[PDB]
Amino acid sequence: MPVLENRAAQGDITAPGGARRLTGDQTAALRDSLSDKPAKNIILLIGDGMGDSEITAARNYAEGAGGFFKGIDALPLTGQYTHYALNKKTGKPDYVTDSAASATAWSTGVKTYNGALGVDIHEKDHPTILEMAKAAGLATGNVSTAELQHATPAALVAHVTSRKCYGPSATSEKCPGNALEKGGKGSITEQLLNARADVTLGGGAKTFAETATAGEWQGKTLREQAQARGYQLVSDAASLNSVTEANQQKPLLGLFADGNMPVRWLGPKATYHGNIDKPAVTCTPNPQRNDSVPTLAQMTDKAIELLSKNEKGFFLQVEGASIDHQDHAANPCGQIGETVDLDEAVQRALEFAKKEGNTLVIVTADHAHASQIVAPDTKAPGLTQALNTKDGAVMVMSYGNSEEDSQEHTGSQLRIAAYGPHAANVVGLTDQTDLFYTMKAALGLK
Amino acid sequence: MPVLENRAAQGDITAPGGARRLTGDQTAALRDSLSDKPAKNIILLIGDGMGDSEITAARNYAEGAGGFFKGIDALPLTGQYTHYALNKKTGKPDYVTDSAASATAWSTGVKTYNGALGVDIHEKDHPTILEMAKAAGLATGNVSTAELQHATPAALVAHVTSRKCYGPSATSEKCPGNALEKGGKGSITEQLLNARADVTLGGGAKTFAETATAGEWQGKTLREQAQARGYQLVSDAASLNSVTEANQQKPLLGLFADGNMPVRWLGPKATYHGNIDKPAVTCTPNPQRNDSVPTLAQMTDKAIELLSKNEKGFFLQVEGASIDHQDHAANPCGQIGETVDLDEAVQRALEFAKKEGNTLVIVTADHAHASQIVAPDTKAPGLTQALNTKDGAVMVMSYGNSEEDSQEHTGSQLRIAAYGPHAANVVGLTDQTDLFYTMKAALGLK
Ligand SMILES: [Zn+2]
Ligand SMILES: [Zn+2]
Ligand SMILES: [Zn+2]
Ligand SMILES: [Zn+2]
Ligand SMILES: [Zn+2]
Ligand SMILES: [Zn+2]
Repeated sequence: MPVLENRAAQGDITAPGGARRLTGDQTAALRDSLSDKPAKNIILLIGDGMGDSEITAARNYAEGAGGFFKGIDALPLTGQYTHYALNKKTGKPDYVTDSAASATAWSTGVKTYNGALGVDIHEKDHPTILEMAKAAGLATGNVSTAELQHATPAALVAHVTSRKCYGPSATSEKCPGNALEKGGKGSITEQLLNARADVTLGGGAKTFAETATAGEWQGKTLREQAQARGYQLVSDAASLNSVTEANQQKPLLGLFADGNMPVRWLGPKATYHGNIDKPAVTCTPNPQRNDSVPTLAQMTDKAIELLSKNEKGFFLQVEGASIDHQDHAANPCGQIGETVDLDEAVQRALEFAKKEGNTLVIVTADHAHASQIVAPDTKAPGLTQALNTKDGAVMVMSYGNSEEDSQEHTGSQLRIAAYGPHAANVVGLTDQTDLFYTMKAALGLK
Repeated sequence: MPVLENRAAQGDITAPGGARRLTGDQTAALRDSLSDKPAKNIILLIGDGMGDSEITAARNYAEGAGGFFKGIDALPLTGQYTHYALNKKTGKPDYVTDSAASATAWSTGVKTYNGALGVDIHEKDHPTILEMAKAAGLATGNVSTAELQHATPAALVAHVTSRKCYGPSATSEKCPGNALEKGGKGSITEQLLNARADVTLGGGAKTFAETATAGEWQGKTLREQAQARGYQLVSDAASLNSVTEANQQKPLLGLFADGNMPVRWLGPKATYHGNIDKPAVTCTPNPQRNDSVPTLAQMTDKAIELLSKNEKGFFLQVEGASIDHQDHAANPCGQIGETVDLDEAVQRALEFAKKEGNTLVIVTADHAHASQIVAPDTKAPGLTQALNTKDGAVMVMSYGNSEEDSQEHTGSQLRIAAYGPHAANVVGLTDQTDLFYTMKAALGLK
C-alpha cells in the first residue's frame, strides 16, 4: 500500500502543466490502496479545528501554494464527513458542534449535545473505542498537546454531562451526578486515572494538584493517587525518553505543562484592517518551546514505540490541539505553526504504518473553524492579517464570525483522509459517527 | 460502476449508529468504482463558488443535517483540489482566484492571472478542452444559468486579456489587442459564435443586440450574425423542446434571458445581527422562475440528448452559476436554491452516465466562497441570517469577509467528486490544472 510520495506542483507554475500535482493515471495506485483485511493497529490523528481552510492556509504559508504536506497531504484515500451535534432538548440537529460532542461522536458512535463527554442526549454512558480496545487486550494511547482534561483526549476515557467538570472541585458544582462524593464515577481527571490507558501524554499538570473528595484516595492529590496506583510519571523529554515499558502494570502518564503545551510559532494577533494598516508578518519560532519539552512528533514516536510491544496491537489517538485555540485567538502564526506541528506527527505515523503494513492511519478534524483566505486588498469587518509566505508573496487571512473575544467554529463538512486496511470507509460523504464503526470493524473489535 | 444510492443517516440521529451513513465495508464498492478504460463522454458540472461550506449549508436546509443530495453527494470518488491563480507581474501565486482564472485553469491546463480568459500571464492563447474535443470530432456542449459572456462558459470558447470584454463595445475599450476592428479575434461573444459548439444554452441575450465593428458581419447585430451563420436560436422551453438536431451544420444557441437566468428561490438578504434581531427565514420559490424558462436540469437533459447523437462522444460543461452571485449578494435562500438546482442537474447526468457505462461525470467548483455556518447565538461583525431547515431547527449563516457591497471569494481547497472511467484522478490532493489533463487523457484527446 503506497502513500503519495509527492503531490507538489511538478514544475514552473507559470507554464502549461507546470502546476500539475499528478504525473500519470492514478487508477492503479488507488487499486493498491484498497484492502479489507483486519487492521492490527490504528493511529487516529486529530487536528482540532483543522478544516480544509486551515490546511490550505498552512500549506500556502509553510510549503507554498504549489507545495505539499509530507504528512497531512500524503494520505491516498480522501473524503468529507459531517459533524453536526444535537440540541439536548429537542433531539434536532445543532449545525455547529463543540469539541466535546464531536469527540464523543467518533469515540462512541452516538451523536450528543454540545458540552457532553461520553454520554448521549439522555446523559447515558456509552463505551469508547479506547475502553473497547483495552477490553479486547490491545495497547492504548492517548496523546495531545492540550491539557488532558480537554474535550478531545478526555472523550476517550471520561463520561460526564459537561466538559467543564475537570477535577473534583468543578465536578461537584457542575456535574452533581458524576461527583465522586455523590456516588458518581468522578471528574474527567479521576476517570482518566481509572480508565488506565497504557500511554497518556499531554499537559494540564495543574489540575492533578487537586485533592479527591472521596474514595480510597480522599485527601490525596490526583498526582499522588496516580503514583499510588502504579502510574509512572514523566514531566520532561529526557525522562520520557528513559521510559522503556508502558503497559497495564506500569502505565505511563506524561505531564509536560501546567496547562496546554507551548505553541510552536509566535506572531501577533489578527486585527481590524490589519492587511491594510499593518505590515506583512513573518512568524517566528517560540523561544520557550524548549528542548526539554517533547514535540508532538516526539510524543507520537514514543507512544508508537511503547504501544508496539503489545502483540495484540494498539489504538493511539494523537491530537494537534492548539490549532483550535489559536484559531479562536485569531492568531495566524499560532494556528499555522500547530498545523505544521501536526504534519510532523502524521509523518511519523505514516512511516511506521508503511513498514508495519497492517496499520490504519486516519487524519482529520473534529469540526471546521473561522479562518478564511481572502484577497490582499480585502476590507473586512473582522480581524485580518497579511503574511509573508514561502512563495515570497502575501496571503491575507480573515476571521469575522464573531465580534466577541473568541472566533467561532463553523459547520462546514471537512476532509478526512486515511491509509491502510479499511481506509476506503472514509471516501465520499460519511458522518463522524461512522468513524467509530470504521475503527471498531477495522480492529475487529468485539 | 455503482453510485452511492444512499448516504443519509440510516436511522434515529439520537441513538447509537443512528447517524451513520454507511451500512457496511466500502472496500468492495470502491474497487468497482475504479476503471481506466477510455471515457467516451465527459460531463463537467461546475457550481460557481460551491465550496464545502456552500454544499453543507444547502444540505442542512433542504435535506437536513443527516440528509443526502441524490446528485452532489452520490459521487463515489472524492478529493480536494487547489485553485490559486497567479500575479500577472510577478508570476507568484495569488491565493484567491476569480471566476475567470480558475475556469481557464481547468479548460487549458495553465494557470493565469485574475481576469484572464484562455491566455497565460504573457497573454498567450491556449486551446481549450472544448476546442480540442471539437477538433477531434466530438460533439460539444456549453450550458450555464448565467450570461454566456460570463467567465465560466466563456472560458471554453474565448481568449481575451480581460473577462470584461463581453461584446464589441467593451472589447475595443478594454481589450484593444482583441478588438476585431484592430485585427484581433473579437470579443467574448464574437469568439463564442466562431467557436461553434454544437449546443450552447444560457442567458445574456441583451449582449447579442450589439453590432459588430468589422468583418463579414460589420453593422449586423451579433444575433443576426448568429442567424446568418446557421445557428438555430431558441428563447424559451417550448422551442428548446422542439429541437431535434444539434450538430456542426445546425448548431443550437439558446438565449433564455436578457441577463442571468432567474433565481429559483427568493428570500431576504443577510443583515447585521440578523439571527438576533430578525425572525428565521423560510425560502420561497421565485414566482418568476416560469414554466416557459427551462431549468438547469432541463437544459442538461436536452444537451445530453442532442449531444448523444454523435457517434464519437461528447464533452459537456454545465454550470450552476448563481450560487456565486447569491453568495456575493449575501442572500442565503438564493445561494441554497441554486445549489438544489444544480443537484437536480447532477442527477440527470448521473442517470445517463450510469446507463451508458462510459461516461466520466465530475462535479466541482471553481473556488470557495464567503458563507459560513455559525452557532445560532452568534454576534458577528458581518451579515447573518437564521433559517428554518427541513429538520425543523434553525441554522445561522454568516458572511463577514467584506465591508463592501459584495462578499468575497476565499482560498480554501475544496471538494471534487467524480464517477466513471478515470475518476480515480480526482482522489487525494490535486490541482485544478490537473483536471484539464484528466479530461484530455480520459477522452484520449489528441
Ligand atoms: Zn474542537
Ligand atoms: Zn482539542
Ligand atoms: Zn474550539
Ligand atoms: Zn467563480
Ligand atoms: Zn460562473
Ligand atoms: Zn464570484
